[PDB]
Amino acid sequence: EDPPACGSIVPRREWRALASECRERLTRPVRYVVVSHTAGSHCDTPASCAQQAQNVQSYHVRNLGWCDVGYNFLIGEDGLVYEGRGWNIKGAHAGPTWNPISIGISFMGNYMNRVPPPRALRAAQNLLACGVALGALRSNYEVKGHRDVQPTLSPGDRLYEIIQTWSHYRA
Amino acid sequence: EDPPACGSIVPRREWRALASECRERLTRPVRYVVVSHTAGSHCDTPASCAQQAQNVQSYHVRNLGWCDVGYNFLIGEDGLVYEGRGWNIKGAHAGPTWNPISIGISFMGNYMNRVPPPRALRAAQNLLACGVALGALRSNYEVKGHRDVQPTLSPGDRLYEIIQTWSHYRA
Amino acid sequence: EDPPACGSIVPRREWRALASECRERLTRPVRYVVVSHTAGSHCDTPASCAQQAQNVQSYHVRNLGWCDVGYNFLIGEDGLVYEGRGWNIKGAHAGPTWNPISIGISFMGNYMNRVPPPRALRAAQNLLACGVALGALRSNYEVKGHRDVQPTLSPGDRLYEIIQTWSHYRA
Amino acid sequence: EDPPACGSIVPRREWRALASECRERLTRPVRYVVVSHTAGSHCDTPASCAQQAQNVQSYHVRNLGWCDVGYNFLIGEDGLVYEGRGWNIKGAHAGPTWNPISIGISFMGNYMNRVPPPRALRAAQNLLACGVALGALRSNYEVKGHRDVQPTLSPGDRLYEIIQTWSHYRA
Ligand SMILES: CC(=O)N[C@@H]1[C@@H](O)[C@H](O[C@@H]2O[C@H](CO)[C@@H](O[C@@H]3O[C@H](CO)[C@@H](O)[C@H](O)[C@H]3NC(C)=O)[C@H](O)[C@H]2NC(C)=O)[C@@H](CO)O[C@H]1O
Repeated sequence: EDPPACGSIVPRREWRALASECRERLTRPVRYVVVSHTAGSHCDTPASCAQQAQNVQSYHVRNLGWCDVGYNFLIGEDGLVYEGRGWNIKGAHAGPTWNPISIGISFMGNYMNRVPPPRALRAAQNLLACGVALGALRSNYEVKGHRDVQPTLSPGDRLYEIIQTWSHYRA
Repeated sequence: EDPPACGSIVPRREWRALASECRERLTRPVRYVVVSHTAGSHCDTPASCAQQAQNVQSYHVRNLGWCDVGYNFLIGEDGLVYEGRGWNIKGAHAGPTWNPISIGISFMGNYMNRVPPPRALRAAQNLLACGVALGALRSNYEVKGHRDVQPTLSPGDRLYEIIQTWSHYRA
Repeated sequence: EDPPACGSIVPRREWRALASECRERLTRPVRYVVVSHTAGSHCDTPASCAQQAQNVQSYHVRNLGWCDVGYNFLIGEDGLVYEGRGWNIKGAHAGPTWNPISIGISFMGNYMNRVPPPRALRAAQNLLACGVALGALRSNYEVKGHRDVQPTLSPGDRLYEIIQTWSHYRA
Repeated sequence: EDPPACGSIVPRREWRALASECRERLTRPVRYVVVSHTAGSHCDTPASCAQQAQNVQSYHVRNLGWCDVGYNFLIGEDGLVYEGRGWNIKGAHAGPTWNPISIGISFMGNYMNRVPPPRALRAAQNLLACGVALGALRSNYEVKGHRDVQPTLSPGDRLYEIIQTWSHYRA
């Protein structure tokens, strides 16, 4: 297996995820990381956030027909990172141009009129940091916002502002 | 001189901790980690676990007259690591012959008849990987139960038999 | 993909190896590889080398009471590789710290004053490429000399000199 | 349980040992003694031997990151006995199974080709009677050679040849 490490990720089974059915693999090492917000309900507790990860994947699978939840990872306001498709399966979160080359991470909540908690922001930079040590993320990765790659109000005005402060951020 | 990738930790200020007055330092890199429990109330949300961290620091400072919360780090059932004395300052968890040469991390609860949740064990484990990365812990660090070094039930029968299965455990 | 394409290993039965009794397992992909030497005599032909794998095993099972020969794999100077405990079973070749997290491979002979023949060094390097192909070793695994983790002269001055050269050597 | 001032053992401070960090205890009376050699360069003076004792500890502590030199006592060709981990701390000389139930004395030098001088042999035997008088060793203790418990050339051929004759040896 993988003795409980990296960025404290809540595994798929722990948030009661329907089994993935995706097979498109992503080209390690990855250059881009796109940050989006789900624009759904936000939660703060491990209990409420697992239920939300479940709810997001369910909308992507039962309704949109996708092979699994779109994002490679979801960040809850509880400060935990939720495993979506992982570092190896091409996501689906920023269109055909970016899905095969960037890793998508999504903040659960609407951040148009709100900001995620520091802990959520920590879990997120931390998550990327742990990407690098695995080979999934190339040490000198670039971070784009959803707006920057596709006409979307995502990840929200207030969260978008913060994303720009980040070091690895490109234009 | 390696200061990158590693874990997220709720910092002192975020859990509204009274300032530390401790000043004696540990010698890097530390060889031992001693795991304990607080035999106190458990908490399963970021807000409830901050209150709890606070109640532990409180009792150690206001009642036992220590310079700060006794432990170097505490773990919450919410899956987050709470900062205590940190990697560099000598804790006050395991007696006078062990405090000078070890990091003491304590799970917040009474583990005698319950096990902490996977997210807790996961956080505790990343934390240790981090200490190694930062160079605060020897690469071949050794994990010990509180009871292995002091006469006590800490960290509780259940959590005790769990940590015995840890890669770094050495009776 | 690229169908396996590795493995010219003389199996247990081919060298007559007493049945193994060991049951404890390694978890793949393994990260470390420890190179040792038998310090005993060498062999330079198939029945000759097959004779030693049997002696070496006899010494570990009969004289020390172990469940099987210590190494995961032995390297004869006939240029063949001999199945030891293999890729999945915990060896006994480099102490309680490294045995559970490494594959021990030992050159049959004593390389303090001499080197193993090119054939032998190829058999060894090729064996490792194989381990990676099978997912039994981390693509970025590390090669340590026995003396780098245990107090011994193993694997002999000259051979130690050679492995320090290997791509995956990390002292 | 009488005196005496048995054994003229050179204390750690006198050969300038680095502070030990070991804390695991041996339970007295210890039933076994394991004889090894350091397989290295030898010394025939109180001056060079104190130096060799230093080197050996340096290897175990700086290269191998151990809590102290591995043996409980070291015997020099100068006819003296250097304190290692002493009678009460569990050594790191012959593996997980024998370390907790034995005392490991080691002769400084390589004895595959030479026998150690009578005064080294005298130091060793007296060391052992001493352990019995203090009650650290059972009066009926058994002497095993290093190669009899772990795969190794240690204690070297000629010396292995000698300890096999000893009153307290046991197959
Ligand atoms: C994975 C997923 O389904 N995510 C959904 C979120 O993307 C969605 O946020 C809203 O997405 C829509 C686009 O699908 C954004 O709308 C577009 O905005 C542009 C201008 O920026 C406009 O020109 C488009 O016409 C408009 N299209 C639509 C349908 O509105 C919208 O601005 C995003 N709003 C926010 C707050 O992110 C949320 C909305 O609840 O649902 C997710 O499932």
